[PDB]
Amino acid sequence: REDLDNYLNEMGEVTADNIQTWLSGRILLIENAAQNIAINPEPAAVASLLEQKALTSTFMASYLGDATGHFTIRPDAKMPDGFDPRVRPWYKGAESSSTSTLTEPYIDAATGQTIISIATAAKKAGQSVGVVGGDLSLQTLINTLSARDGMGYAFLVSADGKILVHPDKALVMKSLKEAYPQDTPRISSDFSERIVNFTPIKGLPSVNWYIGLSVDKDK
Ligand SMILES: CC(C)[C@H](N)C(=O)O
Ligand SMILES: [Cl-]
Ligand code: NA
Repeated sequence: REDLDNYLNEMGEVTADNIQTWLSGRILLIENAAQNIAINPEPAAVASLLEQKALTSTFMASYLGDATGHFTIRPDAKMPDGFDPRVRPWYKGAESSSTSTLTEPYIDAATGQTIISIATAAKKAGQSVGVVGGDLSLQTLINTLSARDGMGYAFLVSADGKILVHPDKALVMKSLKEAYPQDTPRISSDFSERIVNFTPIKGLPSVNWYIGLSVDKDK
């Protein structure tokens, strides 16, 4: 059973790695967008950047919000009345960070679907010209996880125990206590008890997140 715990520790690391790497490609595009927007933040120039295929193919949309509440999104969408970019999680998140950040799941203003955002402040000579973001669907994150690995299921949880991505969408943004109340596994311990183990995801900007592996205790 030390042998099981090896395998779960080592699958946990291969999944924590494959996912850190999948995200960091995405993070770099958003950072490049913010860097590019900062070159020339005229709205025509911003729009041209957010329209390019590397962005429109990678994300559901990408956008710029600023402190006077200017907003550009591609693909373009009618936003609900008294939408304000500055109250959105991606904005507040990037505004309270000196690097790029990832949101926890929230409700898209654009599609009304459950999404996460990668966001970063666009800075020209120290000064801020706004916050750039890119949206990934909860289903996209469920798919990437399911594609990227053993003998049970992988899920994504914050250090505070908030379930972020779970193939059981009913559990998304439940805590571990609220999701597993009978016997509540702690992220404090490498292993729990259906044996669940937590690997920290190494080298994400701003966030302390884990891969949970959940298995039926067998094979
Ligand atoms: C639409 C976009 C700006 C972002 N997903 C939001 O919900 O605020
Ligand atoms: Cl526009
Ligand atoms: Na590598």
